[PDB]
Amino acid sequence: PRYLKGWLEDVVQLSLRRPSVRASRQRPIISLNERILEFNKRNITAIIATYMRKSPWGLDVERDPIEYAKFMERYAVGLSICTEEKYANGSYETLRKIASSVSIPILMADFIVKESQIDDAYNLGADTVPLIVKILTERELESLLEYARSYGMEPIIKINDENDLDIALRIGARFIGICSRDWETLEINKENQRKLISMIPSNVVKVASTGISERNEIEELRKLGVNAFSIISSLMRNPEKIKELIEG
Repeated sequence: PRYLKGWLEDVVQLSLRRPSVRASRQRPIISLNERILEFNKRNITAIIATYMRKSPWGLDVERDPIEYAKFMERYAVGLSICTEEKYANGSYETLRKIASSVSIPILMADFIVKESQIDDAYNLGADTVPLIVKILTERELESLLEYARSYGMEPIIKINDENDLDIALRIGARFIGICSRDWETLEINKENQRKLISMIPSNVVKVASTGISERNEIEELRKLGVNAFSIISSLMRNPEKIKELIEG
């Protein structure tokens, strides 16, 4: 991985040591980026709902992952499930159980740093993984993009700045996540996020990560060409906020 300090240093070292699983995939791959494009055509607001016990940008919530998942299956364009252990208290088993219970696309939200983690995602029933430009060398990044693709997965490439973006385009990303949050300094910059978005080809499927609380925020970003929205904390706390976000 890249030259890292902070908690990112430690979580990348943790991820390197993640034991791989032996499990058989049940479901077929349900493409997340494709369902986004389907939601755009149908003119339904495409919201990616996240399940995450713990974060550094909010408070821990303990809730039933199955009741959450089944509720979101009615509204969300896809489901992100944090599987990172130390800082999110997430789990491979929770992923497997949610995947087995719902028929919407599933993102395995983790720090993907090695091939076997993509093996894990696949074997547990996830449809895609994120790849984080900040964290991986351009070489690692290209390699894991191809490796995921060999399974029929299209990873979402997560960018934060002009350099991340350029590199994402350079490796040929078709599915980009634009984060407003700097992860080391934790600071949200929406002006930066909008600039990044304006600089991405119209045919890349673009996901804006949540400085997103309002419908008219969604709408402004829809106008700017954003395809889907990732909204983590507020849906973990108040799952019903999602319907008010898809509808008036």
